[PDB]
Amino acid sequence: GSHMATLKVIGVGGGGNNAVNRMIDHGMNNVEFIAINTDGQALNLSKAESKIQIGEKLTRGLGAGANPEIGKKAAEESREQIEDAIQGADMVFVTSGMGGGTGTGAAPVVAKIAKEMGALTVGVVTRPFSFEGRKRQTQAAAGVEAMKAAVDTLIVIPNDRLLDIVDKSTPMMEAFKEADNVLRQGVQGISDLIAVSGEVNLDFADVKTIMSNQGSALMGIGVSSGENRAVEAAKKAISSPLLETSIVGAQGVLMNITGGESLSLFEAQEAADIVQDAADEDVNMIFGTVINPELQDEIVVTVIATGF
Ligand SMILES: Nc1nc2c(ncn2[C@@H]2O[C@H](COP(=O)(O)OP(=O)(O)O)[C@@H](O)[C@H]2O)c(=O)[nH]1
Ligand SMILES: [K+]
Repeated sequence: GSHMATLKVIGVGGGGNNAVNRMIDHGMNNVEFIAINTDGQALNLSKAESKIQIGEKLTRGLGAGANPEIGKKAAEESREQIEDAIQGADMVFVTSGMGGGTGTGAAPVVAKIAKEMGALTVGVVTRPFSFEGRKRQTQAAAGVEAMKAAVDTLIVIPNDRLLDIVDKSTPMMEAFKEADNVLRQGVQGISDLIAVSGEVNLDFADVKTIMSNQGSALMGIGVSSGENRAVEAAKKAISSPLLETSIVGAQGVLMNITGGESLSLFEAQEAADIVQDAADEDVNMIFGTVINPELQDEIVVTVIATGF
């Protein structure tokens, strides 16, 4: 029979659950969301179908007060509830803001549980703005390292990079949605990859081969049309200004190209060469293609890059 991969997204702490709420608002089908927090007031406002309040004995329903040991102990003491919410997932994305008490301490525990439950486990986490100061940055760094030890693959977004994509008036929430896009489009690209049978078919086992026990990762999508569409879509897929880990140095890549019946062999090679050239390495590519005739002149390039 056919395989039906279960994808879950888990928000851990305030920033993580913020990202979950905004992704739910944007709309996202066939993904299950789990909200995990110490802060009962925030959790009450979560849109997630599955909510886990952790650490109530430790915090009396408050946040962790910037103490990552409390976040860690809260998650460990709710291990069974976390296991029960995860059970059945083939893939888990853990999103969290590093530098506070709950995200920094609980997110690596959640990631460890997911991996021990058999899920392919991806972290997507932020580092604090420099204006939040050195102690927050240093706590966040310890969280990042703990995440790296617990996940299969880790995507880090330094919040300082948001200062590169705003003008003096861009609302903070609009900036936050740009960071959200990294996780949302990564999840959606995998979901679409699994849902469709491709002319050159990639599936969840190929995702596992590229992401399992790899470390840093890049996940990107590019869309373009018209002249030079394949090159432009490929460049967009690999060129986010928000990432700590760029494409440079990638040694493994999963690339899927979707287009209409006009999709040419020549432009598929162009797109693949863009990614190889940018990595500046001998890349082990897993290459796929999907013909969607509903598409007209549009091409979509999806990239997952690892092996750094
Ligand atoms: N990009 C982004 N960063 C956030 C958001 N919320 C919080 N942060 C960042 O995440 C860090 C931890 O905040 P938070 O998740 O509320 O802390 P915790 O719940 O106590 O673990 C902060 O220091 C900020 O750098 C958000 O919605 N988007
Ligand atoms: K497929």
